[PDB]
Amino acid sequence: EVPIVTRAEWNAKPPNGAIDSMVTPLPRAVIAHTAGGACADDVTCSQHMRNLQNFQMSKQKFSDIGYHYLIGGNGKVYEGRSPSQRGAFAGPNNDGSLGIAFIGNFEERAPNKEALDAAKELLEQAVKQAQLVEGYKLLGHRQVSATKSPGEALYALIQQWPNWSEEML
Repeated sequence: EVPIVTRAEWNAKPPNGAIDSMVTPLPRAVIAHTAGGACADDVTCSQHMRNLQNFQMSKQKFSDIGYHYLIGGNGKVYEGRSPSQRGAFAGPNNDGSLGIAFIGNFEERAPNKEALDAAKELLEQAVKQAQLVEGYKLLGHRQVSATKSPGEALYALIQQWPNWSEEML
């Protein structure tokens, strides 16, 4: 199990705009990075969460922060969209996908061990909670969207995780 910093606990805004529904448990999990600054304490990670939500809602015009979960460099998992709400990270490939973004840019260095542990524990938890199917496909963001996300270093790691699938969408 892994604790979740709920939307209220990071002082999220509610969505502004409808979000399409998805049927859980979801067949796929998609690992992204936010590509921005890293965060290393509870104050900055919480602030990065609000800043990302505000940027995506205000500039990208998403209905909400685009991911279901985000993982700070402090090792904490922050709640985004509900798993039964379609994410906004992969356009036509949003369907059936649990989006988990590591906060930071992991092109050249890996996330902190605490963040990686948190992600593995989160996947296990998502399966146990019927958010994610047991026989899930684990994908990097780059396999479903034209992007470098989740960054070379993080992508190399997730390819080694259970259920990583080589499919390119």
